[PDB]
Amino acid sequence: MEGVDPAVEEAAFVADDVSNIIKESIDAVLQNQQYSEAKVSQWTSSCLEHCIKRLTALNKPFKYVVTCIIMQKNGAGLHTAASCWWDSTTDGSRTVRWENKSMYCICTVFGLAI
Amino acid sequence: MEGVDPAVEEAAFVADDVSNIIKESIDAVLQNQQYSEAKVSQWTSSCLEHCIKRLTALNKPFKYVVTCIIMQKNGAGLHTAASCWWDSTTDGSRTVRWENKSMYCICTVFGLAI
Repeated sequence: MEGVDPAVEEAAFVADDVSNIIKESIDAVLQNQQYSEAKVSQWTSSCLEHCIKRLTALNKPFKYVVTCIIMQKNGAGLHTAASCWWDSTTDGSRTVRWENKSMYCICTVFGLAI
Repeated sequence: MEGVDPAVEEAAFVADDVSNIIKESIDAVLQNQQYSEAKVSQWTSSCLEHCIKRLTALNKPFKYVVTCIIMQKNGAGLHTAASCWWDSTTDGSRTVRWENKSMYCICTVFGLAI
């Protein structure tokens, strides 16, 4: 009763504004062409440019970061770590996990308040 | 003519001040105890706290971020992506890759100029 695994297991709860841009971008940055390993990483890189470029067009918020991590297969181990200093202004961090069949792609948009 | 693989293949070229703190921290955050899978990720998390806490003691620079990614084994696939908005003040990004025998641990310190 599955067949396909499309955004079946999304992560975090990003705002509507950023959630749509980032996701719509993956939809295009990943569906634009066929599954290419050379693109398996470049994909998300283009999304980052297609996420940042869009956020600038919308200009809201102002200061925002766009990072993502590619999860090759399911058996592969992936773990990131990050401890930031003090900065209430630059606080957002909204991660999302995209999935299709097996390969997973996580992308987090950091909505920093100026 | 190898035997061991300790920081054999370091990444980037972080400043002396941050390079020592971060590395000295891994040395402790990873050598403090025995190799534990439960700690394989918590390790770098403690380093992040032992990196951030130190940077505060040194208070230089001021605004700094501390993130890291764990590379389980060598066959496992790991890829991160991040596109940030405009901000010349918050620009540093210095990554380092630690290695011992097989498991790799990357940690990047973001030295932001206030």
